[PDB]
Amino acid sequence: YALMVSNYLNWMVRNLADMEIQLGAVKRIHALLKTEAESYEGLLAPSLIPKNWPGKIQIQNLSVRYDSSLKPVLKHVNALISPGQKIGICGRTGSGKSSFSLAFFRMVDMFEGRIIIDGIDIAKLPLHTLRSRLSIILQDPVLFSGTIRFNLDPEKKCSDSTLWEALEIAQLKLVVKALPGGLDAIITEGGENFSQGQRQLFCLARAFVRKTSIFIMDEATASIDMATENILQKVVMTAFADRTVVTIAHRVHTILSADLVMVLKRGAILEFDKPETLLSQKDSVFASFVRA
Repeated sequence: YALMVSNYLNWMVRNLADMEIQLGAVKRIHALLKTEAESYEGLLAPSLIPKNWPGKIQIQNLSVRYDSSLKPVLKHVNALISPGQKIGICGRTGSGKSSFSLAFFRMVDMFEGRIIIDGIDIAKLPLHTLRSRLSIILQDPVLFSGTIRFNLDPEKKCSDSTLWEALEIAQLKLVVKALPGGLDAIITEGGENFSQGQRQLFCLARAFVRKTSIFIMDEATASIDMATENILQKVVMTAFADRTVVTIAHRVHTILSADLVMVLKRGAILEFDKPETLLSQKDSVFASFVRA
């Protein structure tokens, strides 16, 4: 045993050093486990929520942040939106107009204000129910690996025949029917087998599949060429007629046809009226946006 002690000592010390090096990994795992979690329960009673959900949206003294210790990107935002009408949001880059779209999904700190949608505040509502009944499209098209069934309706809540017309709206049915897999064509990582505009049109049909009236179009036209942008916009307007379209757009020429245009400067609503009367004024900032 005394002969074996000399081996056992260095075995113990080397394995102890390796053990502490490897326990650093589980320390990092628990440190990432200590990240705070958003509440998904919802203060509103699940049975009190109606079976179907939206297009009217009421905004009362909204002001949102990203952190508690941060300057508010929006300051005392207050606006009423009629059901079914089309809203074109514009503002200078750096005025925090992008957070206005995220305010409807409770992804920003609503430290004051209240978003009343069809008589129901979103803050009381669960996050899953809120984010399951609102449509939204961002700058870049994020396509996930799998079939067009998985990209368009991953939960398989809608039938395939319901998916066919949804794909028809995006004008990609020629490509998808021409694809070797039929509708079972495999999208690669990020949709590298499609062009950029094609991926964005995929995202549009993906948003149509949920079939809600509130359709938020957060600067989808910015990354897409104008020729595809025009046919995309007209098929959006036809596909979402009864649907309420709140369009956050970086360029005002797209939202020239909206019912109302909101102009944001440093988190404040300068102008809330129709584009015709707004463009009538020479000193209006939206007129400067259109001219420049």
